[PDB]
Formats: sequence, structure tokens, C-alpha cells
Amino acid sequence: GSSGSSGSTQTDKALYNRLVPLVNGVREFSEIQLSRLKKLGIHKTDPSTLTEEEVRKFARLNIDPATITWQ
Repeated sequence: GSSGSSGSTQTDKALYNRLVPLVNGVREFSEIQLSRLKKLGIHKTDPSTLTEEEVRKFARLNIDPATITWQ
């Protein structure tokens, strides 16, 4: 990715990347993220099927102290 100017409605999207990075040349959740997604009811494995609605949700549950943003 690339950090710079403040894009549009760029809040969850940005995070999504951090959560599911790309090092193996293939974006795929982890036994950790999943176990958490299930609780919500999102039976998805690939980050592609995920939708803004799901993304924002998967991120919401995860709130970092460094970037504490109170909607």
C-alpha cells in the first residue's frame, strides 16, 4: 500500500489491508480472524467475497489503541 493524502471515506478499507496483508502473494484470513468472523456469522474465507458491510464490521470489533477513532 501507500500512505499519503487522505482519500475518500478511507477508514475501514485502510485497516482491511493491515488485517489481511500480502506476503505469500495471496490474501487469506487466518485461524484467528476467522474464529472471530464466524461469531458475526460471516461464512467467508477469501477477502474478495467480503463486502464493505462485512469489512467495516470485521474492523469495528478490532480497535487499536494507537488509532482510536470515535465514530
